[PDB]
Amino acid sequence: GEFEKRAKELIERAKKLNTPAAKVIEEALKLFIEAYKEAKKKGDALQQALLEESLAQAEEMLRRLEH
Amino acid sequence: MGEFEKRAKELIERAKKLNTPAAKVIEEALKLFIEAYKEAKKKGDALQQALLEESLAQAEEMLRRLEHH
Repeated sequence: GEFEKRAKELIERAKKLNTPAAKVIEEALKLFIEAYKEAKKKGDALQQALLEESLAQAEEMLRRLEH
Repeated sequence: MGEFEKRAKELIERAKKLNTPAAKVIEEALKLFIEAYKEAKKKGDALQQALLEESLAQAEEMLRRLEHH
């Protein structure tokens, strides 16, 4: 799904930064990938939406670090 | 209950008090950290435990930042 792919793009961006804050974001993103698969299998749209918002905020953080 | 989970649960209560989507995002991250840390402990992965301890530290700093509002 698009979630996993966007999250993996974000993971590659975090990997390029090579700092503890970027490692923390990378780990959170791996966890979100697994969480989002579980929520989809669960049929939990609320948790899916929560994880989409997490992805948006993690990406904004990555952007800031990339500045 | 382990000391990591206790630290994460206190941070989860503070995030619930903040009641904004950023705080809800942090709350969700902390729940996932608790489960990740239990798994890392079972595996004896000291490095992953340290990464998760740092994640908890950074999440708490974000929560602190919000709480001065």
